[PDB]
Amino acid sequence: VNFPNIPAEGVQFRLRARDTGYVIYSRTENPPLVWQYNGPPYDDQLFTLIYGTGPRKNLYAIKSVPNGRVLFSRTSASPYVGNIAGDGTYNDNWFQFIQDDNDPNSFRIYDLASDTVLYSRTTADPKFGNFTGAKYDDQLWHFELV
Amino acid sequence: VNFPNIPAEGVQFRLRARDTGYVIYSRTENPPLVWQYNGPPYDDQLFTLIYGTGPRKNLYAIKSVPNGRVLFSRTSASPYVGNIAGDGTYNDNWFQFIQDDNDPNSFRIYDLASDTVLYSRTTADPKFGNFTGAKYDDQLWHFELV
Ligand SMILES: CC(=O)N[C@@H]1[C@@H](O[C@@H]2O[C@H](CO)[C@H](O)[C@H](O)[C@H]2O)[C@@H](O)[C@@H](CO)O[C@@H]1O
Ligand SMILES: CC(=O)N[C@@H]1[C@@H](O[C@@H]2O[C@H](CO)[C@H](O)[C@H](O)[C@H]2O)[C@@H](O)[C@@H](CO)O[C@@H]1O
Ligand SMILES: CC(=O)N[C@@H]1[C@@H](O[C@@H]2O[C@H](CO)[C@H](O)[C@H](O)[C@H]2O)[C@@H](O)[C@@H](CO)O[C@@H]1O
Ligand SMILES: CC(=O)N[C@@H]1[C@@H](O[C@@H]2O[C@H](CO)[C@H](O)[C@H](O)[C@H]2O)[C@@H](O)[C@@H](CO)O[C@@H]1O
Repeated sequence: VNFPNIPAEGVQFRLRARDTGYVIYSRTENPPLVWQYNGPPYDDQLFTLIYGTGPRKNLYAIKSVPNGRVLFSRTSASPYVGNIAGDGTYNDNWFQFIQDDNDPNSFRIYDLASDTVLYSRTTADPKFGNFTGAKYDDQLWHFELV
Repeated sequence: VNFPNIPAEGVQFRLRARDTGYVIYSRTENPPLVWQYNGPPYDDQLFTLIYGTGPRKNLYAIKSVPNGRVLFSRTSASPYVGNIAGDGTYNDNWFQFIQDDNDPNSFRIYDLASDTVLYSRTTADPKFGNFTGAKYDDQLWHFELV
């Protein structure tokens, strides 16, 4: 089931992991360019959605506020999660927000092109990334409105 | 996770529900045109897949062998599950086969356009149709190669 409370198109938000409490950031310099972060609020943690239409209905591009790049999540090449210019030129720029089966207030950030979800954990490296496999709680996110 | 054993493009199969053992048929006259059936093998139960590319990567159109029409699954008008000519002209002609998280040998027939899955049951009317909601066993299918 698609997450029923997706931010209106163009509205700004942070993406905060339910369990770790870390947020996603997206910047243009100093790798990792897209990763999780535990610390103060900065602009590179702010995103907006472009709503998919036609074949991309129910998918969304996740655009960085300060730099305008959109997120990607892929299994083809490192870095697996990153950013790129444009408004969703590539199929791996398109995400589905899938509500959790048990917790109605959290969702997985799912990528149809790569069949992956994003995760945030405090255990093994890489502590942030994408994953094709079983459902774990570390894959659960909130939209944090600003 | 996408079902790991999806039939190769053009390969013929029946879609059989894991639990009911019923199959999907797709005919050109007499509503319901697409429904479930318990009985001998007949040609309007035979399908092939058209593989999606680009924005339809990991999606598939389900095409009738005898009549060439593809399935659709929608929530906007009746019938909700039906068929239409072409090779997947419309967005709701495109399906994802999502492996069950508990039973790796079955999958859901998921529609991205309508956020629904197909089900087959012996309980309440309508006994076949589409559904947006919790994961249930009557939503689980097999590819039955012929
Ligand atoms: C101080 C420092 O090196 N922190 C690292 C992070 O870098 C910070 O990330 C935030 C994200 O909003 C912002 O871009 C800051 O300018 C930047 O210094 C980051 O690189 C992480 C990666 O795991 O490590 C430290 O936390
Ligand atoms: C054509 C090419 O090699 N471009 C590289 C980029 O690769 C594209 O990245 C997008 C991201 O949405 C998508 O994965 C495409 O399939 C892929 O070809 C990219 O990797 C950048 C830096 O990440 O380098 C090249 O520009
Ligand atoms: C088996 C294994 O280590 N696989 C790696 C992934 O780890 C899994 O990640 C999920 C994320 O939801 C969860 O934390 C599991 O417990 C863990 O096994 C992951 O690190 C990816 C990153 O690319 O690599 C392997 O697939
Ligand atoms: C109340 C009702 O009609 N719910 C339907 C669902 O029924 C569930 O079925 C599963 C087995 O699949 C199990 O027996 C549950 O106890 C039962 O509630 C189910 O048929 C779905 C369709 O997948 O929708 C119905 O509404």
